[PDB]
Amino acid sequence: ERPTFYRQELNKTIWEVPERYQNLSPVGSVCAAFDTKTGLRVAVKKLSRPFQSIIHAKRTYRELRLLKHMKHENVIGLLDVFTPARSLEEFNDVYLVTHLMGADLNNIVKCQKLTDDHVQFLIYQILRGLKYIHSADIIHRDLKPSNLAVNEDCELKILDFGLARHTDDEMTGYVATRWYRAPEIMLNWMHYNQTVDIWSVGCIMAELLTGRTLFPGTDHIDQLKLILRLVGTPGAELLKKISSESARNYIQSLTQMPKMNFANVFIGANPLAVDLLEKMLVLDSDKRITAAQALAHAYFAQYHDPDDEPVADPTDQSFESRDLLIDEWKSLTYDEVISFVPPP
Ligand SMILES: CCCCCCCCO[C@@H]1O[C@H](CO)[C@@H](O)[C@H](O)[C@H]1O
Repeated sequence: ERPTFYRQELNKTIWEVPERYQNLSPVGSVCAAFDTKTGLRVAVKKLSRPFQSIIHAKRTYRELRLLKHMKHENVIGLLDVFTPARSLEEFNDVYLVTHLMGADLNNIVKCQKLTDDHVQFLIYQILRGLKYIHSADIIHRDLKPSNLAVNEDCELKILDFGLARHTDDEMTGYVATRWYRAPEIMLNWMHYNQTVDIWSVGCIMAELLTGRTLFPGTDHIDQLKLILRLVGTPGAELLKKISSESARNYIQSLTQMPKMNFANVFIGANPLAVDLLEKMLVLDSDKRITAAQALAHAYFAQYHDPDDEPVADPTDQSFESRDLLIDEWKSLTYDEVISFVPPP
């Protein structure tokens, strides 16, 4: 039942995998490989020190559950999950396997100029799995071009969980590309929205059009200025940001910025597209368009079909509000790796 494994050291780390995964090849933690069982290129992720603390433990279970759960054409699926371990007691390492696509937004945009019809199809596809993720009450907090895989037939898959949270979860502060990232995150709001992801799409989508990075900061205040240079300084409602009363006075100290007309910035863009961005790049997350409503936006006329824009299933997030020791999280997790059912 248990395949022969084999350990080999890749870049200061050990990697014990079953022998159906050949030619492990680091990308950055991830290797690329070739799966003999099926003959597809895959990506293996070894989780970094799971079960190191009560919070990593929790972190690991959560990720795994989510991946097990995602079953949508525009969201990546778990091909395999495994561990070298032969029982719960030696159990300490976790590997996830997924399909390697061929390309991603990151690199197709460095080298091809995308026409509008391209953009439509791609953004709609992104939006369409966001509608799927957000139905499970999940904010994937790391939308960005390299986490958006595309393949030859131009299908799109959203890629990276781990930073994903359930919505009413006290938000924590984290490591990632600041370019695609909502203001409210950058101000460390303890609570925040699924519309944070809409901000990203907004940014990702303007990059497709123009060829360039919308807001290419170099640190947070540079990031925050670049943003204001476009959407303009906000009104007094602003009291809202108590979350950071040291950040509040640093915005009120900032020079006063007029809101730019998007149609004067995005020359040659479809007016429908520019309209849609104007509804994505508002600093007030209350007035920011949802994935669902955005799917209804006329820009997507050509592709919009509700009945193939499905919602996700009944789940138990129950655990989110549990306090267990490491060893509890450990077992819960182990069981899930055992109970894994692999797609055909
Ligand atoms: C450049 C200055 C940053 C502007 C502040 C961000 C406004 C986002 O919106 C805020 O987000 C919160 C949670 O998502 C909501 O609870 C607030 O009611 C809402 O106003």
